[PDB]
Amino acid sequence: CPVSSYNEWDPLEEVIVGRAENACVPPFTIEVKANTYEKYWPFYQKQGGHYFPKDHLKKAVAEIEEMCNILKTEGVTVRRPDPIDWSLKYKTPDFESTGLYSAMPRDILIVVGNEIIEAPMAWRSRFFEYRAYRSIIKDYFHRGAKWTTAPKPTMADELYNQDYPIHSVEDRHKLAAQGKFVTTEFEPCFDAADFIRAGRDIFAQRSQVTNYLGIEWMRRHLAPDYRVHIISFKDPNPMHIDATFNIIGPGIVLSNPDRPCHQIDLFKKAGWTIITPPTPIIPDDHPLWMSSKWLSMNVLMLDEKRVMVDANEVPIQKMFEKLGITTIKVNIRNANSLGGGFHCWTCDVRRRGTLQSYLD
Amino acid sequence: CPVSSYNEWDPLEEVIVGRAENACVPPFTIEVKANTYEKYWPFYQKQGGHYFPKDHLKKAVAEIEEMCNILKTEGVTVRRPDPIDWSLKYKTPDFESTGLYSAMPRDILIVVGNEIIEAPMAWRSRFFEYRAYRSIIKDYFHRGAKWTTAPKPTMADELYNQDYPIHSVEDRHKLAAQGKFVTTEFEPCFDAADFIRAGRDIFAQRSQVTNYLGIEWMRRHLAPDYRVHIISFKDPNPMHIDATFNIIGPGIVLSNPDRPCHQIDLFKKAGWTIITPPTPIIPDDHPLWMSSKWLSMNVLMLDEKRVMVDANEVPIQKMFEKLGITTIKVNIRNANSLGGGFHCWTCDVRRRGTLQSYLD
Repeated sequence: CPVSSYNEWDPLEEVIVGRAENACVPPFTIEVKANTYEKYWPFYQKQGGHYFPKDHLKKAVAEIEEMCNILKTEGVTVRRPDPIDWSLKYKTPDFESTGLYSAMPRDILIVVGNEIIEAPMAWRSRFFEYRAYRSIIKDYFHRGAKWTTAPKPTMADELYNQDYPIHSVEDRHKLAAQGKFVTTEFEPCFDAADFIRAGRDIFAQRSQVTNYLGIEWMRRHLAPDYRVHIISFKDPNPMHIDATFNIIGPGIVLSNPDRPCHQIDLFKKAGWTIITPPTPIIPDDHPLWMSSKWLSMNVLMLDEKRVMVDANEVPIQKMFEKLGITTIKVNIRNANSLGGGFHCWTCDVRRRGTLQSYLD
Repeated sequence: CPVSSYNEWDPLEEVIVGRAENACVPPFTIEVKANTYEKYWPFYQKQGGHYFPKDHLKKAVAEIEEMCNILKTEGVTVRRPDPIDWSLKYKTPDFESTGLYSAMPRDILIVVGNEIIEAPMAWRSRFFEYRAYRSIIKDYFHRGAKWTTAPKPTMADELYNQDYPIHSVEDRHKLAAQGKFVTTEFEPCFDAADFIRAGRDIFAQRSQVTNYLGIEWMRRHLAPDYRVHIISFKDPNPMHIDATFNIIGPGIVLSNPDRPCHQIDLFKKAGWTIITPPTPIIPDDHPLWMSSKWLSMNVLMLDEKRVMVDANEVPIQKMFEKLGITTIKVNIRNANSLGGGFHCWTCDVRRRGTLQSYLD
């Protein structure tokens, strides 16, 4: 029973940590454009199909190796995906593309109980990303874990709004207000990182890569043991929920001040403690090709009282400390450029604990 | 400027490939015993001074001829040592002995920049092994290359620990732990294969045939342009570093799972990718008179994306392929018996590239 995790905070025992090796800039297609900050469009336009800066990747490798050493020191068993060249171009009957990377296990794998679930993904450059984790998953399967792969999409043109106003306009907010994004409801699609666990209740957000059909698939597949709730936030470019609403303990959540939850009162009524972290201090000149500065709150809980947090983000370190939570500081400044913090770079496989309800 | 090579992976242009002709079983002296697996001691005891099985040598000749054809096909210029009868007994004022062979250019020649260096060797049966390569070296010299011969040892009794517990005991590990082997620090000695190149940094291991004095000689001779680092591994019978820690690209290394490096964190901190190859599939009944089954990882890089690998070792072929490295499969099963794989059987003379640092 190697696999067993019901939430984001029980005592961590086993985890999968991604790899920065051979990461490739994804081709600049509509869904990629819908996520890139204008600032990087020229980079994507010129670099697509090529590896991310090798000098930069090398620093990310060292940072993640250190993070793994600390995890082992903290008593956690660490697994790593297989090294793969992400530059290989593949062709399905629906499209052609080069790959991205396997840096973010959280984007593709979610563990609910004793079941490991492979998300379908929504990006053409991430269609074959599961290939890096199969050696690990088959081992868990042989050892008794349940293994599920959500329906892999065709990712044909119909899945995308080829005429999305990506070009800056921000009324994406209105569309967002309507639940209207770059991905249509043509077929189910989702990144696992758009789901966050709190025992019997899982919270999901409809985002640029996770559609209602995808959420309904998760809901139908997990019922009746788990309830999947849809929540929304003031956010014109969502992709993943863990740098917006990160649950760090039973009834305790970190809520991004810039992305307030429309259903916050549901949690206040449940007697939950909503904490708004201080702002990130990461330099504006440091390249964050895939996300926002909010990776600072993308922490990983080793247990209720131990949090792995970024070495450079002192203000948020202080916050945890005043709360009596021990801070394990690790520097992943360069790994951040690939699009993730601690929660994104990992996938908790086994946390010591039981299935409970925290919403009463 | 025929000679010019700074690492193990730049685009290969010229190479020297050894010969299996007239190879002789070396006399069974202490340094030979310290390298032979118990299984072969009777062979060495009865065959010493005689040619290796002629029927076996003939298959090795054919395999290496084919390997040379493929090298030419791959655009590489191939040079071969002069044919010599290795059975001739010679006598220095310090000892008497018959020779071995000139099958392994990597054991005696190392190219650093535009300089070709002849290692001193540490085996009495390899004292005059340089004679097979002089026609080639003089030609390069006439053409402008630098030529260096490290101090040839007397190889008197004082160079050897005549009371080394070779007879199986494995605490050779403790001695090994102390940097204590069959060769003393009486005078400098080394095989060039105990050094592996990565531009401005060269890594060396103190082994059964390479002593600290020998390493210090290389360090002093190459400074200040090159830095020679000493690294060690969990290995009770080292002789050569290329079937233990084979560097295959800038910041990429193949590390033998059975012989972990004590200084691995130095490389993880440099952001290097450490790959552990799958186990060899070579039959236990096939005679490997001079080494271990690990010849499988003793690959030769034609360039960063092309590797010459053994035809029979499918698992490691697959590994390179998932990494996007094209595999050039050649069968050298019988040549393996002489003690080497592709890296050992060759000496890269010219690789298209410049002197760089890869350790930052």
